[PDB]
Amino acid sequence: MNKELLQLPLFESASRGCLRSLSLIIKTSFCAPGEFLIRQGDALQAIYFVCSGSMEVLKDNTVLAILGKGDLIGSDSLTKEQVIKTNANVKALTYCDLQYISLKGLREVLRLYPEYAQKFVSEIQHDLTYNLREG
Repeated sequence: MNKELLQLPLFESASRGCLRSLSLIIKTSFCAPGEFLIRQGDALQAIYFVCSGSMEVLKDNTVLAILGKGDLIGSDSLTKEQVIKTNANVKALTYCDLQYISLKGLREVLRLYPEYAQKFVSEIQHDLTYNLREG
């Protein structure tokens, strides 16, 4: 009993073959305490998942987003696939490990898996923790 990998049901619910697909384009992102991950207007191409630690986006003198372990970063509507840029600033409060991948990378691999893939864009909401919108 513990934090299962199904944080991303797309692959965890796929044959290791898909995970091998994602792995073909798997990306790893890490943040440190007070570490700045994004700066207002940054380009959003990948989505990240936090497994442990603490992070938040700072804007308007206040944290525009407050998330912790298991949280998710990125806007929803992965089916609309559009240009999105974080208008706020991202700063990891406490050392946290984050896993991310290029939306193009995940969809290609999943492309190999059309049923689970087409479902991925819609299945994401099952994990969507924090929706980051542009501007």
